[PDB]
Amino acid sequence: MNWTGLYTLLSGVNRHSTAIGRVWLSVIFIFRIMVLVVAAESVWGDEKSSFICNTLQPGCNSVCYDQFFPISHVRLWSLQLILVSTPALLVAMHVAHQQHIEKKMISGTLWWTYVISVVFRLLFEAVFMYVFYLLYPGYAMVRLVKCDVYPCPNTVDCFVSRPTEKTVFTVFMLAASGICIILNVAEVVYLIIRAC
Amino acid sequence: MNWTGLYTLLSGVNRHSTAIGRVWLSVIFIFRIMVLVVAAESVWGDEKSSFICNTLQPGCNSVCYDQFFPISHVRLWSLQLILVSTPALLVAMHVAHQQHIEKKMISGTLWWTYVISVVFRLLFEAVFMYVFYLLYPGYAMVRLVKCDVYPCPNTVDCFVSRPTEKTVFTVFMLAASGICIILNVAEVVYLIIRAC
Ligand SMILES: CC(C)CCC[C@@H](C)[C@H]1CC[C@H]2[C@@H]3CC=C4C[C@@H](O)CC[C@]4(C)[C@H]3CC[C@]12C
Ligand SMILES: CC(C)CCC[C@@H](C)[C@H]1CC[C@H]2[C@@H]3CC=C4C[C@@H](O)CC[C@]4(C)[C@H]3CC[C@]12C
Repeated sequence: MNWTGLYTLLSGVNRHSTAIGRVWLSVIFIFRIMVLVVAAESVWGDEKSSFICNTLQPGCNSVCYDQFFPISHVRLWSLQLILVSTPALLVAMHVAHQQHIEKKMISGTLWWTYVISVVFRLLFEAVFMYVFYLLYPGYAMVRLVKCDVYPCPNTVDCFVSRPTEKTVFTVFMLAASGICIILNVAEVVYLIIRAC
Repeated sequence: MNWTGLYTLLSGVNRHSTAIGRVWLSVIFIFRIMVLVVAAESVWGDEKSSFICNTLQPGCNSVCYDQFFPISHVRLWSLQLILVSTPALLVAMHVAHQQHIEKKMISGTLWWTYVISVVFRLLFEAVFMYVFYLLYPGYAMVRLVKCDVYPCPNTVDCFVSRPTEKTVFTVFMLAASGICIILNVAEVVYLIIRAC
């Protein structure tokens, strides 16, 4: 777990990444993973089991939970991290492949593919930010929700588990994601400026 | 409870009633009352409380019982006895009123009103027989019924209490009612024949 080994691993052995991309982006990425790990099973572990509705209708609990939580926040963030990390993984594999072929026997190609990688990383961050806004308007969760989907008769009151703690972690993850967007834009601008 | 007192009470102090109307009709009427008394609270006492359906839907028990038993057999027979007994009560009151006014101070009127009374008694018997057939086709009740009325989901199985015992008493009451119809027709025919 040598510091130089961890730095080499996270940097992806890329010769075009700048200081921000090799230090700040990696740290914020680690921060999001650690927050997600400590908050996934602990806070969102009983999201559905503890979800109850004030009714005697069989199946109203499950249908109301599905109505109000089409996809859990933890899974949404997990997908966001995987999708955001994919272009970095592709660049690392491409660099390793180039090292392999040159050992068996370019700089502009590496520069261009890195820039495209950062652009796609920024694009994925923006898309997931918009999707999160679309599914869950606002940032705070409420204790009581009004559910009227079939088979629930009329409108029933359903209660969410730990809405305040989930709100706190939602703010943390959203703030970290916003910082990643800002750093990605700065990285793109810095690369373009240095290219001239 | 002197026998002559009971006979005078049941006959209605009528001078036109024949032997069948004063003996057989009264006995069958007493028979129906006694059968109804012993079978009302004992057999049909738990008709709704013991009625259960194989479902978790709240309210499906009550709605299914109402669907399959719009009116209980005991109440239907109770109404039949009251309605059948009404023309006899009217004739008895009219006879008493005539006695009252003559004491204060006709035979054809008494004869005609008695004949009309028997005709209406026969008519009420026939109507209730038809209504019983209309609400409960056949004579035997079944242990299991298929109920699909709202709010019950799809079709549910509901179970009736004491369907065999209720079937036995249904046959008894129906047979007694049929005998009353036959005796009433015989009474009308005999009166018409004797009138000539
Ligand atoms: C600058 C930032 C974005 C760098 C992010 C680096 C991420 C994308 C890289 C760094 C090291 C990578 C890991 C290296 C090895 C493995 C083992 C493999 O069997 C599963 C994937 C897994 C666990 C990789 C997941 C992606 C990973 C964590
Ligand atoms: C030949 C057949 C049909 C005769 C039938 C006689 C029936 C209709 C008559 C005979 C005596 C009557 C009862 C005489 C007195 C009373 C008391 C009153 O406060 C309520 C009704 C009640 C209880 C009457 C109900 C009707 C009754 C039972």
